[PDB]
Amino acid sequence: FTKAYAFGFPKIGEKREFKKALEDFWKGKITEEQFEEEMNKLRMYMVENYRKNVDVIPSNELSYYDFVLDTAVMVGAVPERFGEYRGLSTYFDMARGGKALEMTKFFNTNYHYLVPEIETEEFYLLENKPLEDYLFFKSKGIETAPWVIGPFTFLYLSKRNGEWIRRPNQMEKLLESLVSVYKEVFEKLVENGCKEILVNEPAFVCDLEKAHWDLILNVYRELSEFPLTVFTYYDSVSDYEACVSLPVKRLHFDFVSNEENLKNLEKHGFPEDKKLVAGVINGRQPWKVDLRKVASLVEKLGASAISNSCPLFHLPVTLELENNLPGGLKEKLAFAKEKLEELKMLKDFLEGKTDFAVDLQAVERVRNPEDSFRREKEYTERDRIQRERLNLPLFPTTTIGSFPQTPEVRKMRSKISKEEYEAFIKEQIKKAIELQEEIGLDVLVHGEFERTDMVEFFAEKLNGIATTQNGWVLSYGSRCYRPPIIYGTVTRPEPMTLKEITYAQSLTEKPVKGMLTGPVTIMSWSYYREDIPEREIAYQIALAINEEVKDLEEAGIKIVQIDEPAFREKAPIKKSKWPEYFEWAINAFNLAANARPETQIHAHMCYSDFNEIIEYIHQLEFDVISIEASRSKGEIISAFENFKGWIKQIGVGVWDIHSPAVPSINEMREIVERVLRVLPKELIWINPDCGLKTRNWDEVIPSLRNMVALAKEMR
Ligand SMILES: CN1c2c(nc(N)[nH]c2=O)NC[C@@H]1CNc1ccc(C(=O)N[C@@H](CCC(=O)O)C(=O)O)cc1
Ligand SMILES: OC[C@@H](O)[C@@H](O)CO
Repeated sequence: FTKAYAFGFPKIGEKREFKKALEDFWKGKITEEQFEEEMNKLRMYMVENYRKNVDVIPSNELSYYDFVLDTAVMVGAVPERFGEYRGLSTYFDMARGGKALEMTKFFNTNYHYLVPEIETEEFYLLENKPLEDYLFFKSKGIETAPWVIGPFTFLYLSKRNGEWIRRPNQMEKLLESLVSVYKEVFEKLVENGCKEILVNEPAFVCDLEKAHWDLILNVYRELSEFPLTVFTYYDSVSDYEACVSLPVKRLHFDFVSNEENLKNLEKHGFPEDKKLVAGVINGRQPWKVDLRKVASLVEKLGASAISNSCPLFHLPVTLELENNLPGGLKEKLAFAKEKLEELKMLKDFLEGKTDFAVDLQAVERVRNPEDSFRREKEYTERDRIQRERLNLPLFPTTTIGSFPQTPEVRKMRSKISKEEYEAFIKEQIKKAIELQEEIGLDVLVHGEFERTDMVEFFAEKLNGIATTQNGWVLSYGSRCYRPPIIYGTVTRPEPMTLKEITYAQSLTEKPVKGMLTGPVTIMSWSYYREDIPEREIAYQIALAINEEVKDLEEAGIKIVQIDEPAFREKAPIKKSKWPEYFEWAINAFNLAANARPETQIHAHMCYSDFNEIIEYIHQLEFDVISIEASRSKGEIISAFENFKGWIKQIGVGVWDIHSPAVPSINEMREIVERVLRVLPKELIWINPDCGLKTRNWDEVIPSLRNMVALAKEMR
C-alpha cells in the first residue's frame, strides 16, 4: 500500500466560476446565500477530483480571497480599524478597499497573499473555519484532512508595527499565545473525528537560524498529541536534522525544486520513527514526467507515501480542452487535474496494481562573446554622448508605463478589422502624444494601448513560446493570469514594437522611448522547459529582446526602457543562493540591454527598497533607473546615497500611482528636495512612481501637470 496525498488543487473552477461568483457578489448581482451555494459547488468539484485520484482528501482549501487572511481571522488577528468582525462584509474589507491589508508575493511565486497586522500579543479562537469545512464534507459523508498554514509560517508572513516578525526574539512571546489557539482548533477537530491535519510550514525553507529551530521544536512539542502531517516546499529545508527530529509522525518534503533535501536524506537518513511523504510531482511546472523514474526515486527515498512537491494552484485547472496548441505540445503537458492523475498512476504502479521544438542554429548561436554582455563604452563616456544627442533640461520629466485605457479602448480590443484596430491604436497614440506635449513632458511614451500585459504581448510574438485558451492561474482575489508556455528554443522572427514606436516618434520632435520587458520577467511569468538550464532560456530571450533593441536604434529611437520586475521577484527564497542567481540575471539583462553608446537605456523597477539588492543593481548596464519614491517621501534614496561611487541617473517617482488623489506641487517638492541632499542635481529625473493603467484620465492629467510645474520651479 502506497498512501497518496495532494494539495493546493485550484479553486477557481474550469470556467472561472470562482471569479464570476466573487465579482457578482461584490457587484451585488447575487445574494450572499447564492455566493455560498456557488462556493459549495466548487468545494464538491475539488473534493471529487481528489477522491478520484488520491487517498487523503484536503479540506479548508476554498478561501474566499486568501488563505493567509483566513489564518489571521481564525486566530483573531483583525486590526482594530475594521471594528467588530461581522463576517464576509469585514472579510472583504480586509481584502480590498481603502482599509485593506497589504498585498505581497507569497514566497517566490505568482500568488499574492494578504499580510496580517499583529496589533495585540493575545490571539484567541475567533472562528474555526477548519472545523466548519471539516463538518461540511462529513455531512456529505466525506472524510477530509484540514489544510492549515502552520503557526511558524503564519507569523513569518506577518508584521508588527510595520516590520516583519522573523527574528526569534520577535516570535518567541507571540508563538506561545499563537500555539494555544492552534491547540484549541486541533482539539475540536479530533473530537469530531478528524484523523489527519495538514500543516504547511514552507517558511522552514528560508535561510533560518539555529535559534529558529529551537523555537520550532518547542512549538511542535506542544502539538505532539495531534495527528499532524507537516509539509514544506519551494526549496529544501534549512536544517534537515533539526526538522526530522521534530515530534511529528509524518513529514512531507519537496524533492522536486531542489537537490539538497535528497542529499541530506542520503547522508543522514530518515528516522524509522516517522513516515516520509515524498513530494515528487511538480506543482509549478506543466510537464509530463517519466513516472518510471519518479517511481525509482520513491523507492530510493524509502517512503511509502507520495504527493505533489508544492501547491498545485500554481498550475491551470486542466489540459483537457487545450486543442489549439502548437503541434506536439499538448502531449507533453499536464495541468493540475492531470497532475492528480499522475499521482494515481504512480500509486498503482508502486502497489503493483499496474529534442522537441529545438532550434539548433539559435541554441548554438546563443551558446557561442563576452562583449555581448558588455556595452562598448563605460557610462561616463555614454552619458556625454547621450546628453549631447538629447539636449535635455535640468530635472527632465517623463512617465514610465502604460496610460489609462478607457472603455472604448478596452472594448475596441475585444471587438473587428485588423486595419480598423491598427487604425484605432494610432488614433489613440496620436492623441497621447498631443496630451503630453500640452502638459509639458520632456520624454514621451506611446501609451501602450495595444498591450494588455507586459509579458503576453511579447510571448505571442516570440517563437518557441505558446499561449493557452483556458490556462488561467489565480494571481490574487479574483484576478487570474494566463501564463505563456516556453516549450522550445526562443527566437524573434520579426520586429515587435517598431510600428507603434516609429509612428509615435513621427508625430513629435521630442524623444519617444521604446518600451520593452526584460528576459527574466518574460521567463518568470511563464512556464518553461526543465530540460535546459534557466540561464540558457533567459539568454535566448535576451538575445531576442536585443535584436528588437537594435531595430529601434536603426529606426532612430534614442531611448529604450526595459522593465525587469522579476529581477528581484524571481530571486531564490534563500538569500544564500542569491549569488548564483544574480550572476545570470545580471548577464541576461545586460545582454538584452547591450545597445550602442548613443542609446539611453532606462531600467524600471517598482521595488519599495533597494538596500538588499543595490550591489546587484549596480552591475546592470542601464544609463538611468526609475524608482518609486513617493511612499517613503524619497527616503528610499538612502540605498543610493550610501553606495560609494554611484553616478547614474535616477527617475524619482514623486506620485503614488495607486492613489486617485492628485498630489500637491508642495508634496512632490519635498520628495525631490530629499533626494538631492547628497546626489548631484544632474542625475535626477522627475516622474510618477509606476504604471498609470489603473488610474483615470481626470486624475492623471492634473497630476502630470503638477509634476511638470514642480519641474520648472526646481530650475
Ligand atoms: C504575473 N503578474 C505579475 C505582475 N506584476 C509583477 N510584478 N509580478 C507578477 O508576477 N503583473 C501581472 C500579474 C499579476 N497581476 C495581475 C493584475 C491584474 C490581472 C487581471 O485583471 N486579470 C484579468 C484578465 C485581464 C486580461 O488579460 O484581459 C482577470 O480576468 O483576472 C491579472 C494579474
Ligand atoms: O524568504 C522568503 C520571504 O522573503 C518572503 O518572500 C516569503 O513570502
